[PDB]
Amino acid sequence: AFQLEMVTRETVVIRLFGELDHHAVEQIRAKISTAIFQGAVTTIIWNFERLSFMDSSGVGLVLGRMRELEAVAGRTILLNPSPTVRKVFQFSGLGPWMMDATEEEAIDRVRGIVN
Repeated sequence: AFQLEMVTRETVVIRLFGELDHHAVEQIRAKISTAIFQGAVTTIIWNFERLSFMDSSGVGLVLGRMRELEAVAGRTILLNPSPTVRKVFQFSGLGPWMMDATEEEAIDRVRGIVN
């Protein structure tokens, strides 16, 4: 399961629970790609706290959104991966986007503390 929540007009949090199946991957892709192209989403905070398993389809979902964000000066954070999920990201080359923090901290820090 997943939760999509616009915190600001430009920042969305995507909360994942359990495992993603193809229906969920396609709904996320559809909704979030539209939000980037015909909206103003420029930051995605993926909260993996409750995701128990991630496979190549999940990785591809994340990276396809990274390509969309590249056209709008966007940013991605992979928040709170579990040990197993963290391993999949590291093996896949996505380790550099990982963060262990609260959702509030991640949003405050995404492009550096605002001041």
